[PDB]
Amino acid sequence: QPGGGKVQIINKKLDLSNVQSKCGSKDNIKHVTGGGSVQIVYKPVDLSKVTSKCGSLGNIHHKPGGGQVEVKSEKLDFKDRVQSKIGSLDNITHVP
Amino acid sequence: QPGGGKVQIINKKLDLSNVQSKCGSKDNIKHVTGGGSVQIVYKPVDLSKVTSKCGSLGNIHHKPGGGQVEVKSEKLDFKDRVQSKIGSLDNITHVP
Amino acid sequence: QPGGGKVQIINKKLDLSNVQSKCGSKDNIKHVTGGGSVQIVYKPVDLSKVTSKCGSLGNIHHKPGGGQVEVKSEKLDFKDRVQSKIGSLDNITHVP
Repeated sequence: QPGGGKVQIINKKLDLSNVQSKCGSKDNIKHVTGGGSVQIVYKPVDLSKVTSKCGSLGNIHHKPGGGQVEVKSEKLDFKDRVQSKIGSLDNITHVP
Repeated sequence: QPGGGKVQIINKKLDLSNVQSKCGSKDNIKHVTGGGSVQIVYKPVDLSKVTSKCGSLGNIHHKPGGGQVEVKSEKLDFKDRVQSKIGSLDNITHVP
Repeated sequence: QPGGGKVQIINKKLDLSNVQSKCGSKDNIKHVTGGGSVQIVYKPVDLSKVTSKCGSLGNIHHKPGGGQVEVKSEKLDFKDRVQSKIGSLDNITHVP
């Protein structure tokens, strides 16, 4: 079985592949962005505990402040070029 | 069985593939954006506990502040070009 | 069985494929956006517990603030070009 001439031109920007075989796993692929991404996570956890045993205690003013997560983005320019220029492509096979 | 000439031109921007075989898994593919994405997660968890045993306690002013997650985006320009230019493509097979 | 000349021109922007075989899984594909996406999740969880044993306690003012998740988007321009230009394509097969 003689082979034939194979020509492959591959031009990808993002090629994310997962090949598994009997692999127990969690979440696979997530948060894929071709351009520009902005991700903000805001999970303040509060465990401020006030305990009072036998006795008295005054007033409680539990007033924490909040975060100020601010993002500016002005005059952004992300220009990508994954190209391939070929003047001439020949693929000739001779199997007499 | 002689082979034939194969020519492949592949131009993808996002190629996300998962191949599994007997793999127990969770969520597979999520949050795929070709352009630009903005993702904001806001989960403040509060466990502020006030406990009072045998005795007195004054007033309670439980007034926490809230977060200010702000995002600006002005004059954004994401220009991608995954191209392939070929002047001439020939694929000739001779199997006499 | 001699083969024939095959020519393939593939131009995709988003190619999301899942191939499984006896794989127990959860949610597969979700939140796929060709252009630009804005995703906001707002789950503040509150467990503020006030406990009072044998005794007295004053007034309770449980007034937390709310978040201000704000997003601006002005003059956005996402221009993609996944193209393929071929001047001439020939596929000739000779099996005498």
